[PDB]
Formats: sequence, C-alpha cells, structure tokens
Amino acid sequence: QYVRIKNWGSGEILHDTLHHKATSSCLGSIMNPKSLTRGPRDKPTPLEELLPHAIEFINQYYGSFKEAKIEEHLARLEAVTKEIETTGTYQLTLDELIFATKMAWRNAPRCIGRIQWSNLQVFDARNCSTAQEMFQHICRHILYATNNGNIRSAITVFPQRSDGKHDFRLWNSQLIRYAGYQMPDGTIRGDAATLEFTQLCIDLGWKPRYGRFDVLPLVLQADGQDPEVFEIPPDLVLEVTMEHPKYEWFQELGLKWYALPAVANMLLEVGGLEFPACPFNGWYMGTEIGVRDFCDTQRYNILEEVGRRMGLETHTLASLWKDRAVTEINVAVLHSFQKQNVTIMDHHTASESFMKHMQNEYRARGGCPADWIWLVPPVSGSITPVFHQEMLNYVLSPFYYYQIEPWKTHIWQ
Amino acid sequence: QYVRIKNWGSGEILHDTLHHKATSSCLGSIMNPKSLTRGPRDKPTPLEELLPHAIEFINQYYGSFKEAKIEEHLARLEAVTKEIETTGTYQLTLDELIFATKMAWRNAPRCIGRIQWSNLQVFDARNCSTAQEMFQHICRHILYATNNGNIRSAITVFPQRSDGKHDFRLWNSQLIRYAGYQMPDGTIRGDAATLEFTQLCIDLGWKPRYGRFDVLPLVLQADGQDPEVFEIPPDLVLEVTMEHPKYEWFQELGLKWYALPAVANMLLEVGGLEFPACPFNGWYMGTEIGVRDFCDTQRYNILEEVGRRMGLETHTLASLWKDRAVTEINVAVLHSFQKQNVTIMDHHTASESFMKHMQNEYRARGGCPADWIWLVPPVSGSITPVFHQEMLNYVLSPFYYYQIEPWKTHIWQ
Ligand code: HEM
Ligand code: HEM
Ligand SMILES: C[C@H](O)[C@H](O)[C@H]1CNc2nc(N)[nH]c(=O)c2N1
Ligand SMILES: C[C@H](O)[C@H](O)[C@H]1CNc2nc(N)[nH]c(=O)c2N1
Ligand SMILES: CC(=N)NCC[C@@H](F)C[C@H](N)C(=O)O
Ligand SMILES: CC(=N)NCC[C@@H](F)C[C@H](N)C(=O)O
Repeated sequence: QYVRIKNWGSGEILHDTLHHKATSSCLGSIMNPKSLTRGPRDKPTPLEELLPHAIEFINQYYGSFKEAKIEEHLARLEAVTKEIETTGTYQLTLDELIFATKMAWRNAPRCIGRIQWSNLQVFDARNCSTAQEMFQHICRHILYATNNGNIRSAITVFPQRSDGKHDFRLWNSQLIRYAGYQMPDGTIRGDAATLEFTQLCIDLGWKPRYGRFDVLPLVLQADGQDPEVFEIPPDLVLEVTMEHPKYEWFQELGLKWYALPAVANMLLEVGGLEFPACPFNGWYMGTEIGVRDFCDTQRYNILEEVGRRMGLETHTLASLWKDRAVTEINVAVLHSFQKQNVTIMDHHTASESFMKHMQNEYRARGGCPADWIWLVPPVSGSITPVFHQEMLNYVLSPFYYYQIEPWKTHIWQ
Repeated sequence: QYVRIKNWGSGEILHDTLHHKATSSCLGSIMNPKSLTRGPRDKPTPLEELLPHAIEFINQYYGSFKEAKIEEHLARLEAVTKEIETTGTYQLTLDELIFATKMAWRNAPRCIGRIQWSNLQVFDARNCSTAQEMFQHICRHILYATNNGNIRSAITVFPQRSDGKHDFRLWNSQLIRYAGYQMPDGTIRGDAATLEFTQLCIDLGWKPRYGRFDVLPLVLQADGQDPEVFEIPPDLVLEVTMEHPKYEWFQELGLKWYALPAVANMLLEVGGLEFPACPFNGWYMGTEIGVRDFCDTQRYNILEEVGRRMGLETHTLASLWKDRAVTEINVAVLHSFQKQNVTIMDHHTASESFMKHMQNEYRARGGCPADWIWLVPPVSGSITPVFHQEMLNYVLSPFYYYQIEPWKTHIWQ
C-alpha cells in the first residue's frame, strides 16, 4: 500500500502510492526508518539467533588485538557458548563492553564526530537496579562529561535487556533538554519539540515553571517498573549565555543553551545483546544550536527577530536576509562558547575532520558507513568537503539504534 | 481508634482520640458521614434484603392515596414479589417514581425549600443507554428548569443500578459549575472548590480557558463505561451579572453567577432500588451565592475587596466590617436576580417558609427530618426562626444519598 511521508517543519503527512509505478522507492531521507529501530520485547532473544551473533562479536573483539591471543579467544568462545546454554544470555567482560561502545560509535552513520571514536569514557552501571541508582549514575555522567566546560565524551551502560519485560529506559530524548509549554494565550513557550514530553512530566507530577529555558526532569525507568521523575541538580547543568562579538543587542535576546549534547534514548546492540539504556555524549557542533535549535521554525524560530534587529529586508526573500541572519547567529554561538571556555567545533573544521577520519577508516578496515544526508551541515553545504564525498550508508554491529517512545509501549501494571 | 475531623476552610485534618474517655462522640457537624453515603457495588442487591424494602415502598405508595385502592395494592405487591423472583430486581411504575422523587425531597434533612416538595417535574430517562443520550436529557432538563429565569424545580431519573458494574453517573457535583485553575503565577483563578475536577476535565481533553467564570463541561458515565466530556451549550446557561442598587462600583468587580442550582451527584434510593444518576434542581436562596460562594475563604473570597471598597476598617475585626460587607453582597445578589427577573429567595422568607412546612409535616405525618446545622442560614442565624426550633435529624426512605467520587472508584477496563 501507501508509504507514509512526513514534513517535520509543518508536521504534515502524505501518502505515497505513485512509487508503485516505479520501473524497479528510496527511503533515504526518512528520519526514523524501521531498519534503524529496535523495538521492545516480550520474551528473551531466541537462543538460535543470539548464539551466532555472540560468536561473531567475540571474533570481532579478538580480531582487534594487534598481537593475537588465540587461546583466550577460543576459551572465551567456549565460555560464551556454554554460558548462553546454561543461562540463556551472557555477560560481556568490561573490556568487551568498552570495545563495543566505541565500535558502535565508530559504526554510527549519522555522526560527523567519529574521528574521536577511540576516546570515550565508559561508566559500567550494569549492576544498577533502581531508578534512584540510575539518577545517581546519570548525575555522575553529567558531572564527568561537563568537566567545567572542557567537555569529555562518555557513555553510561545500564543493565542489558533480558526478557524485554524488565528493561532500563530513560524516557528523555537527551539528558539535558528544555521544556515546551503551550501557553494559555495560544502561544508556545520554550522548546516546541519537547511539548509532548513536557506534558508527560507535568502529568507525572513535575512542576511547570513556564519559562523559555527550563531544564526538564530526568524520567527514569528501571527493571521495567513505572518511571520515576528526578529534577536535575542545577549545579550540574552548565549553560552558555548568547552574545555576538559585535551587535551588543544580541545579548538582549536573552538566549542561552546547555553545553552538554547527550543522547539519552538510543539502544546499544552488541553480539546479540541489547542495552535499552545507555546515554552518551560528545561535544557540540555549532550548527546544531545556531542553525537547528535556534532557527528551525519548529524549535526556537529566532530568525525573523534577528533579521529584523540586523535591519535586513525581512519581507523579501530574494534579499537573502535569512542567509545573513543565520550566519550571525552561528557566529554568536561559537563566540559565546569560546568566550565562556566551553568546548564546541564549527561546521567546517568538523567536516574536514570527518573527511580525515573517512580516509583513515578506508585504509584501516576498507569502509565507513556514512549517511550523507545527516553528515552534511544544515548550512554551507557545498562549502564543506563532505558534500562532494560519495558515501555508502549501511548498518553494522555493534550499533546504536532508535527505539519506540516508551510511553507508547508501557503499562501501569 | 481515632475519629478523623476536618476543617473545610483550611483543609486541615485532626485525629480525635479523647472521645474514648467519654462517659457514654457526636458526629453531628460532620459534612459527609458514612450514614449519609451509598457506595458502589460489585453485584446485585441480595434478594433477601431487596424484597422487604420493595414491599415497604409499595405499601407507602398505596398508603398515600386519599381513596385507597386495595385490589391494585395487593396486585402490585404480588407482581413486584414475582418480578423480583423472575428477574432479580423490579421496575417502578412512572407514577411510583414520581412519588419516590418527591418523598425523597420531602425526606432531605438538609433542605430548607421542602415546602415545595410536591411541585417537581420528573423526566423519565430510565431507558437511556449512552453518554450522548444522557447529555441530551440533561440539556433538556437545564432548558426546562431555567425557563428564561422563571426557575422550575425538576429531576431527571436515569437507569437504576443493576449489578453495580453498569451504572450511570454524572461526575460533576452540579450541572453548572465554574472552573478553578491554579495559575502558573501561584494564584488560584475561578472556583477553588472545583480545582481537582477541573484538572480531571483537562486530563480528559477539555480545553481550559483560564478565566474566573468558565462553565465546566458535563462529564457523563453511562452503563459503567468510561466517562465522556460534553461542553454545555452557552445558550442554555443563564447567568446574572452582579450589581448593587447603590454603590455603582459593585459592578466594577465583574462578578456574576449562574441561575441554576442543580445537584448532580446524589443517589436516589427507593424500595431497595438505587438510582446513581438523578440530577435535580430547585431555585437559589440568596445566601448560597452571596455568603458561601462569594465569601467563603475557599471559594471566591471577595470579602476584603468589598470591605475595602466600602471604606471599612478592614484591619480591625472588632469594627464588624465583615458583617457590614457580607450584607451588602447579599443585597447585591438579591437585587441583581430580581432586576434580571431570575427566581431567588432571601434567607428569611425561606426560613419562615420552612417553619410553615415543618408545622404542616408534623400534623400530616407526625414529623419532619431536619438537620439544624444545614437549615440555619450562614448569616443572621438567631434572626431566622429556624434557629430557635428544636429538630430531630433522621434518615428515612426514599432518600437522596451522597456517593463516593467516581474517579476514586473506577477502572479504564
Ligand atoms: C565528541 C564530539 C562529537 C561531535 C562533535 C558529534 C557530532 C554529532 C552531530 C553533529 C550529530 C547530529 C545530531 C543531530 O543532527 O541531531 C551527531 C549524531 C550522532 N552521534 Fe555524534 N558527535 C560526537 C560524539 C559522539 C559520541 C561520543 C557518540 C557515541 C558514543 C556519538 C554518537 C552519535 C550518534 C549515534 C548519533 C545519532 C544521531 C541520531 O540518529 O539521532 N557522537 N553527532
Ligand atoms: C425549590 C427551591 C429549593 C430551595 C430554595 C432549596 C434550597 C436548599 C438549600 C439552601 C440547600 C443547601 C445547599 C448547600 O448549602 O450547599 C439545599 C440542599 C439540598 N436540597 Fe434543597 N432546595 C430547593 C429544592 C430542592 C429540590 C427540588 C430537591 C430535590 C428534588 C432538593 C434537595 C436537596 C438536597 C438533597 C439537599 C442536599 C444538601 C447536600 O447534602 O448537599 N432541594 N436546598
Ligand atoms: C531528511 C529528513 O527529512 C530530515 O530533515 C533530516 C535531514 N538531515 C538531517 N541531518 C542531521 N544531522 N540532523 C537532522 O535532524 C536532519 N534532518
Ligand atoms: C458542619 C460542617 O462543618 C459544614 O461547615 C456545614 C455547616 N452547615 C452547612 N449548611 C449548609 N446549608 N451547607 C453547608 O455547606 C454547610 N456546611
Ligand atoms: C553529540 C552531539 N554533538 N550531538 C548529538 C545529538 C544531540 F545530542 C544534540 C542535538 N543536535 C541538540 O542540538 O540539542
Ligand atoms: C437547590 C438549591 N437552592 N441548592 C442546592 C445545593 C446546590 F445546588 C447549590 C449550591 N449551594 C451553590 O451555591 O452553587
């Protein structure tokens, strides 16, 4: 039948039937395809499928060693095979997990920062058991990663999925995100993208401050239990106030953004095992904040105000006012982060670094999964070198997958 | 153990243990005692208890006739007995139901308007089956009762309780009531008494207008199904704008109140049967609006503003400013209703009418159940004659009982 297509700017959906007349459709520009998602479960991974995946991963791990260790490799293969037969699953050694988190990052097609793949701090929280313990592990992660502005890449691995009925899940999209409230006067306040989740927190008892930059609480689910809400300690959230190196009126906008880009809802998959809760972070690329968070019409939508304040021909598109504005906003973002000593990289230096990483990957392992659509910056496309680089997008393992929103697949009891 | 005691002005609860030292406690001033409540059920009324109640009621009904009808009485006794045996319950004839609604009103200890007991319009909605049908019946009731300001007493009887798992219930306390929102700025807006129910409606998808006089939607439950929300047609809600016959600044307060006092959450009990949904209405007594709705510290709390506007010594209680203010507010209420041709009676004329009704009841059936605590007006106590009248409070049958709030005893599926 029809293929559902969505416009993220207007939220409109369209149904494609015409593709049926195709000579041989391409789902390339789809944000969340099923091929990139790992849904929930009701019973453990069938032993028949888990086993071969595990063997493959142990072989990958032992193959990494410059100086091979055949005995340990064979021994581990034996132990893993036996463990899966005596328990149903298996536990990774801390070293294997570290390797897995890095390979998964290394295998993320949609990430430009992959040249940093080998530099990741891993926090092993596989022994965690309560929401409260998750919250502490997260506060620890936030604190280590922020590092007073000198951002460090890290990841916290919670307990792996067992029977799918007892998994750990962070209901947040990112560790730190701002609230979005649809004011009584019809207007939207704060981050429009977190409108629904904001209502969820409010439903769960959270206290709405109705500001434009209120950090939402951590909503944590442990051992398949109902989620518990935790306010993030303000002392842990490092923010940057926005100001332009020129244009002293920029600061009058009262804009700021958090310094920690930490993905919180992805699933790690390695050797057949799946970790439903494994928050990670790197540092920001200027355009994420300057172009998308501030300028997306569905986010902060500050373009017109900035253009108007710059005295541009705001009512005539051909004036390229939008181009001029967005660039000044990116300048503000980079300027502020740098002035306040918070790590950030511009979308040129990063593109160039990704290009170096790519050539490195090709000679190291003959390939690099890349999703051109996500890798090319939201501005200056053809100015960056990644735009002119042909790439192949494919899914390997270990890998970070999306997941269905937990509030959609969950029961009170 | 301890007896729980509550202060409705502060919401504070106290635990009474000292009563254990009593020589022989009185639960007289308790608002909702268990003796006045009829809770939910899980199975039909045991046949052993239902039968004798039914016979008692049929005897009461046939005893009412000035000219006795022995044959029909015996015949009806026989038919009812048989029907309960062949079905489990029984159906009242329309005439018996009318009689039941009036006797129950006649048996309401907490009502001063009982001199009007024989004048009640009964709408038979026992054949109703959906929320939508309930809503139409209610709109019909509201329209008939309002009568363009010439208020008429009426009651709509929905299907009786069967097994307790399929009953009709209006989740509203009154047909027409105003919303109460706890504003983002910490203040409460509108009717503080409907704060929780307002949140319920908002949870059920209702659209909050954040005003101080927004009519809440009808929340109807039919055949034990989940409740459905219905906005009351504005054309049906007759309101009165408040203004003082002198003091032209009174209207500047922007106060008003609905003209229809319609109790929506009480249960009718007759001959063993219980009707969980049977909204009824009479007309207003000035003090309900002027003293309690406007002046209760937990409702509109307009006393200080009115006192201040009257130029009274607002900061010195001994000045009796509160006394002076509340009386001017009652004057406003009566004045407005009368000017706008909407039925209402002052708390003097009504007290005197209740007293006439009481002497009537004593000679007619040797008694009148009266709850002195509710019958004496909230102002001018000893000035009204009911204050000096000793009365006995007792529960008869038919009777209107309270019920546990439905959101407390209900399941999605
Ligand atoms: C250290 C510097 C890093 C930079 C500058 C960087 C930058 C980026 C950028 C620009 C995106 C696009 C996000 C968006 O458009 O919403 C992204 C996505 C992503 N990055 Fe990186 N990243 C870094 C570190 C990491 C680390 C440490 C991991 C994993 C351990 C990682 C995993 C991913 C993944 C899986 C995505 C998924 C995008 C999605 O589908 O939502 N990144 N990164
Ligand atoms: C027609 C004029 C009527 C007047 C002026 C009148 C007046 C009153 C007043 C002043 C109260 C006190 C309410 C409060 O303080 O919250 C009351 C309560 C009550 N009235 Fe009447 N009423 C009238 C008609 C009716 C009718 C038609 C019925 C029944 C068919 C009725 C049943 C009751 C009951 C059961 C209460 C219960 C109070 C409670 O516990 O909430 N009233 N009435
Ligand atoms: C393609 C899809 O319509 C969506 O707009 C994509 C485009 N490329 C992107 N690239 C990145 N890095 N992040 C994004 O959110 C998107 N959005
Ligand atoms: C007695 C209990 O504390 C409560 O205040 C009672 C007092 N008498 C009343 N009388 C009427 N008519 N209505 C009421 O709400 C009350 N409230
Ligand atoms: C690690 C990084 N630079 N971004 C990853 C994706 C997410 F965490 C950031 C998001 N793009 C944001 O702008 O808030
Ligand atoms: C029927 C009557 N006069 N009052 C009954 C009780 C209730 F309907 C009215 C409430 N006292 C109010 O002021 O809104």
